[PDB]
Amino acid sequence: SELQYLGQIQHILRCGVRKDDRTGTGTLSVFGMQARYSLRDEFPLLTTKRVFWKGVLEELLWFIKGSTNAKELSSKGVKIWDANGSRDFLDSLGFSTREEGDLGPVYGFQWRHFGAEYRDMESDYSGQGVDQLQRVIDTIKTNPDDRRIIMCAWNPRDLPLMALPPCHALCQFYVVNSELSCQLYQRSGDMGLGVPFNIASYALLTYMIAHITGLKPGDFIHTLGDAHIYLNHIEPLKIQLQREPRPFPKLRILRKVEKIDDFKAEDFQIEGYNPHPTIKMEMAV
Amino acid sequence: SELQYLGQIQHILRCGVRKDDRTGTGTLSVFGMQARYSLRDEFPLLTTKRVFWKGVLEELLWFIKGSTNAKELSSKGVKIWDANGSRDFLDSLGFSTREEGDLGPVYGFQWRHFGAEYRDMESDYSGQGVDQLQRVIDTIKTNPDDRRIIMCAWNPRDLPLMALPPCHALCQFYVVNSELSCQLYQRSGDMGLGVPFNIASYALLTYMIAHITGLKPGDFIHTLGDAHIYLNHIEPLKIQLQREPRPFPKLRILRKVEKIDDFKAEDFQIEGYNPHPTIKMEMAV
Ligand SMILES: Nc1nc(O)c2c(Cc3ccc(C(=O)N[C@@H](CCC(=O)O)C(=O)O)cc3)c[nH]c2n1
Ligand SMILES: Nc1nc(O)c2c(Cc3ccc(C(=O)N[C@@H](CCC(=O)O)C(=O)O)cc3)c[nH]c2n1
Ligand SMILES: O=c1ccn([C@H]2C[C@H](O)[C@@H](COP(=O)(O)O)O2)c(=O)[nH]1
Ligand SMILES: O=c1ccn([C@H]2C[C@H](O)[C@@H](COP(=O)(O)O)O2)c(=O)[nH]1
Repeated sequence: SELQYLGQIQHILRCGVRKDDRTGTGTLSVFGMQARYSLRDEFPLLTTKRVFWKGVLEELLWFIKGSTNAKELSSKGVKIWDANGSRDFLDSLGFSTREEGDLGPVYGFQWRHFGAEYRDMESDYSGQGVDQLQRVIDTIKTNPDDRRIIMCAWNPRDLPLMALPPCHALCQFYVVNSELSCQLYQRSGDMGLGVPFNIASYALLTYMIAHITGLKPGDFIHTLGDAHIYLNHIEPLKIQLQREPRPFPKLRILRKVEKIDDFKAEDFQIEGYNPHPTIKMEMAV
Repeated sequence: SELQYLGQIQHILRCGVRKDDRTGTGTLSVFGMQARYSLRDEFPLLTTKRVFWKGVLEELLWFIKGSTNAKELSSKGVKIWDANGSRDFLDSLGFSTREEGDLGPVYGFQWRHFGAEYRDMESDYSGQGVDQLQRVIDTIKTNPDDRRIIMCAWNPRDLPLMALPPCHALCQFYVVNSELSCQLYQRSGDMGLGVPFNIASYALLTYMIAHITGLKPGDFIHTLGDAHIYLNHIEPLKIQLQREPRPFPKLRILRKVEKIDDFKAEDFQIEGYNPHPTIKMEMAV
């Protein structure tokens, strides 16, 4: 339920410790958290504040396509990766010869081409690397009892080439009683911005795979490493914490899709989403 | 084979007529020309001057992508369409409300969405209009004897909205004895600047389609309408006419590609290209 996220917010504000970070703003940090969100007949889209649903959907399709180019996501009206792909950010990391928008071997590259040699965002990687996403789907179809259905985005070899190392670094799938469940290990959680995106993102991915594999969505287990609240998010989150949460919406898939690459943005519809007003929170770059 | 291009240059300088034009610089003009460039075991990339092959390749991928945004091609390091997409140029055509880089319904829009109503360069046109490029490839696969395999970019209805109406306006494909040939009708030919680009551009496109349909490249027939030499190109072309042509290079495709949209710039490799020094020639805007 949504009260778990609000309970995590309240715990960090009350029991978190001051901690510096890569950005300039400090954080209130707590290490080690877990929450369980039901995917059964509902979709975990937060109601205590309006969540950018098109950003969640377009970013996930952008992941599935294997793209590491922020221009392709920004052309869909979703600018969440424009900052980490800007010219100044890439220059601050030493990527002086890299084209703007090239985030490096990140989520999209590691999901579909783990092990391939990364050249640039415009290179052809077809046939190179491990296709973790498809092997996950095939293992679910052929062996639901397998305890190794894992898609890992943390590539220690490719870390120096990434503009931002993967925050949701590893996820595992689990099948029992015709239910598909998903657990995600998030090494770093921006509780105000990224965490609501990531919870809705991997719930959507579980809905996609369950739709293809003929399973029913079960639980989404959100495991956090450094769950932190930025200082410039303390007052906005204190406002969100005073809002009464409303029932979760529902996710309807409008057509029968066979391959995860065939999913289009027009195939999904969120029903019954009545959130509180949107709360603007700045990104720490 | 290259001697045909040089013969046309020499023919325009010797028998061309003085003619004004839309730009400021005059021209030496000749109406009605034809040349045949063999694509068998060679690629017609001119040797009497170094041709910007990266510009030729990136522009075609930009055409296939259906883009009409000069900014998207310019971000690849190819500024050949930046002039006709500038703010001052669009204002001189009355396009005071157009965004910069929006060339209007041009090659990329007409190849993939012929008949759709053009909004702007960033609008989604997927599913709208006639996909001439794909219908060409499908017709070749299913009926090579068809005499209607044509991709036409000249749309009289969309002409007032174009920053520059298509110069290579119509192309036709032809299959016999498992050989794919292509003819281009170019209504207007900048013999010094655009024509060497256009010849290599449509030769590369024929290599792409033959690779997709499993055919061998045959001939490229270059038909010119208003073949003109700009005044500020007379001395540069007189220098090029003194250089001995060298054997054509070869074009190798590095992987088996199934759909023409999957082609990336890394999949192509020019081998044996030993051109004469580069000859700078200004563009007439
Ligand atoms: N410190 C930090 N925190 C993050 O959450 C991220 C992300 C992922 C992400 C997730 C959401 C947003 C975001 O700006 N969301 C907006 C939606 C509207 C918008 O895109 O402007 C919001 O809810 O206020 C931006 C980035 C990528 N990089 C991040 N760096
Ligand atoms: N008068 C006129 N002539 C043209 O050739 C065009 C074009 C297509 C085109 C083709 C090639 C170039 C061009 O600058 N080519 C250069 C490459 C190096 C460069 O970027 O200057 C060359 O081969 O010398 C520029 C524009 C678009 N608009 C044009 N208008
Ligand atoms: O999907 C994402 C992307 C980014 N972040 C946040 C977590 C951090 O606040 C910041 C990245 O900082 P590093 O931990 O890499 O220093 O981005 C997320 O929570 N989820
Ligand atoms: O692929 C191309 C694009 C442009 N041009 C040149 C021909 C003309 O010199 C100019 C277009 O001007 P108008 O013909 O519309 O005046 O561009 C070419 O030769 N090939």
